[PDB]
Amino acid sequence: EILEKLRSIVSVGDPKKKYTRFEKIGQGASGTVYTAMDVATGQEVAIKQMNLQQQPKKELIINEILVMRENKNPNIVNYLDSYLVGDELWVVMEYLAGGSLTDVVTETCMDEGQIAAVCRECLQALEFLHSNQVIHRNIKSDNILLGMDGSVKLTDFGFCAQITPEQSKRSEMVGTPYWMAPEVVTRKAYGPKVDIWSLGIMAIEMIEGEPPYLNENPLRALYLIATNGTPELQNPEKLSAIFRDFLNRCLEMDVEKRGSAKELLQHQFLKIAKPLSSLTPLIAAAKEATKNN
Ligand SMILES: N[C@H]1CC[C@@H](CNc2nccc(Nc3ncc(C(F)(F)F)s3)n2)CC1
Repeated sequence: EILEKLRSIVSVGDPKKKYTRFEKIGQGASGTVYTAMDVATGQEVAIKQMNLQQQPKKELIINEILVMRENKNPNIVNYLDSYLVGDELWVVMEYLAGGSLTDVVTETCMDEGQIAAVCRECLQALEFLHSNQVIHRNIKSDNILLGMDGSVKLTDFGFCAQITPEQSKRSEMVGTPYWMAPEVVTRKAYGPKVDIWSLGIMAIEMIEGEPPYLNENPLRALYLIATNGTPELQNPEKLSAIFRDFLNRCLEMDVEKRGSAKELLQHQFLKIAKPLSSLTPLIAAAKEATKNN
């Protein structure tokens, strides 16, 4: 009964009377996400509703709230408040008009300057997290929110881990299979660089529309990742050399030679980054492609 700690993180108050105009904007294993309007202040918010009985390891919910409230940053979605209502936890965040990077990678073609800009913002987030001793462990396009202002933010801290000088490596087989690093899949001690791998896979998503092996089942993908290591592109000759080089540093098998986020922020590939405004057309196009979907 560590549900003691959770009940005292949470604010008290009528959540269904503090906020109105609930429209579902998203869903996940994590839960359903709604937009809503604060009765007071008028401010529109994003609220995630998470069934508790679905999550057996309730330290992960606690850990999730704490990591968001203690590691605020422009490239991380902004925690406002939390509330327990019945057998359901509500997490309130700042709403940003925009979309997931998943809508853009599946519905559009990004150029290298657009890709370089997303990567840079993501690496900025990870360098911040990694220096504050936090591994995300679930990097993927579905967990990147793009703002109509041009913003790029990380979300979904439900799988994240805190490390220490003493316990500097983790050992949980955690993540989404197609984005998981080999050292995770093969049950070795792993550190912050598993996020770098995952970002590399997200770069493939932006190039090819999908992570490697997506047409395979999750379990098979796991086998493939462990046996193949560094995945191959469908059409590698389509990319510039600096881009290819960035990918090779992200998707290095040798953890020690794989880029940290600090290193990677200095790579040449990010120097072709367009301005963030260049992303808003992508967002516009994704909304149009999913008018029905
Ligand atoms: N998995 C990521 C976060 C959830 C999000 C739901 N879809 C969405 N669609 C339009 C706009 C929008 N704006 C948001 N602002 C803040 C938000 C969060 F809840 F994450 F804090 S979502 N979100 C999808 C991508």
